[PDB]
Amino acid sequence: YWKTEAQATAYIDGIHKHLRDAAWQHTITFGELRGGRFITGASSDGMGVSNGDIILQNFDETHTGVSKFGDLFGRITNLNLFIARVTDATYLSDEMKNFYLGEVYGLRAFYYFDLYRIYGGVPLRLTLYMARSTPKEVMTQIKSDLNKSMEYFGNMNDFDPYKRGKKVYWSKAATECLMGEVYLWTSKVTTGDDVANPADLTIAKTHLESVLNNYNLKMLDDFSQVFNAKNKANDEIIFAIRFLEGEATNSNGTFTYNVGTGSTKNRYQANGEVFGDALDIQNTGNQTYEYNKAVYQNFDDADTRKEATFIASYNKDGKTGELSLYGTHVRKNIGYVNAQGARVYCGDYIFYRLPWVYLTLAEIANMEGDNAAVAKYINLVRKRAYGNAWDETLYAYPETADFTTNELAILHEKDKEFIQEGQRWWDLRRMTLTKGGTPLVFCKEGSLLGDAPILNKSTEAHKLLWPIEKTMLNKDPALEQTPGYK
Repeated sequence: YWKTEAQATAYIDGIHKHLRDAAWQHTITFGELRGGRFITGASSDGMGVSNGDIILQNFDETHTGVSKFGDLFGRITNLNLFIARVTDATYLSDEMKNFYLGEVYGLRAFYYFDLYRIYGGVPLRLTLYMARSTPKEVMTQIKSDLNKSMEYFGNMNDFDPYKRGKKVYWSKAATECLMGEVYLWTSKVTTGDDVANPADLTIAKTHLESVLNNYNLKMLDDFSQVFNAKNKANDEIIFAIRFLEGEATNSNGTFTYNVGTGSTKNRYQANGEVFGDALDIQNTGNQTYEYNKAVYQNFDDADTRKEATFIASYNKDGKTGELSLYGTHVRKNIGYVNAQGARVYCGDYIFYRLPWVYLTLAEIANMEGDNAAVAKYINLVRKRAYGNAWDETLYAYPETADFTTNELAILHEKDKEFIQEGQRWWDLRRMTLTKGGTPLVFCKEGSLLGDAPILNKSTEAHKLLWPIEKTMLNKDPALEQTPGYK
């Protein structure tokens, strides 16, 4: 139905902006909230927090977290349409056609992999009132799409071949990262009829090592520079969602405080000074998402990620003047203050960056038994974190044959490295207490405090997957409820 290069390229831009619009759901709703480290009730700043049912694992046919399969099928159908229209188009160069098709097959895998991890089986729309396909059928499609993505990208490793925006359009590296994520997952996790297959580890490994070796990627010396809105598309980043002042901004202000009406402003900073507007966010913020303060307290003070990620607010004892930790507030990726003095939340949403590749390879190493490589990759990330304070004697991970110690060390490094970057729920589903053993979501060792499992395996096994709404079930008789829910 199209006649020109301009139209195809416009549609590619549109595909990316719709992907931007799903970034909060991908990273925060799906990746973070069920991770066992958010508070509920009133935040430190005084406001009832959002999504409390997701956070509490309260899931059933009237508490579904998101509606309409996360509203992703509209996006998917635009990908299908692009593929149908462009596959035999004669108005694009072979190079641009193949680059675009690489992107669009990659992104169709991306969306379906979120749907598989959240729901298991879902309708397979590739070309309403369609039945859910089985998890195996969905994963077959995901993997077919990833292979087609690589086939189209071929040898084009360039991140920015048309100079439209480096690292903010999908790329060959991004597909390789996704393959690393997908094949590791299927190596370790059974969902319905899609049975864990250790043969997949080798494929994950090859693609992640390719990412390390073939794209000129490098970890930055300064953790904060990774996220800095004035240092975007830097050498550590593989693929990020672009937020741009005057076009689209994100909701990272909701992890802060409300200067207008909240209580944080009247508490204190670590130095004893009144908190006020310590982040320079004016009245742009609220505190409707907040990490349990143990997340902050888990960092050593010599770990630069601590104050890069968080600012703390304190109560001061009326008698003794002693400060006690009260709330924490996320300043990891809150953009900048513009020339007019307004806070703009245009921090990019990074989906893949290099330390993720390292900790993912660490997890593969743990599966192999390559204890030396587990330690290597953990220490690469730690050494960067501690900066000029790095001291192997205090902070280095010593190698060990104990699978559990290694798996937990990798989780706890991801827990520190990837605050607000959408990993922990996935890590809890995927990582296991022992080789071939119980998912960490069912073990007290996976919880923030170490005291009780996030899910009870004997009563809550069905809550690994998310339910769909009663109203949708009533309107669409093709659909069945996610397994095990009433």
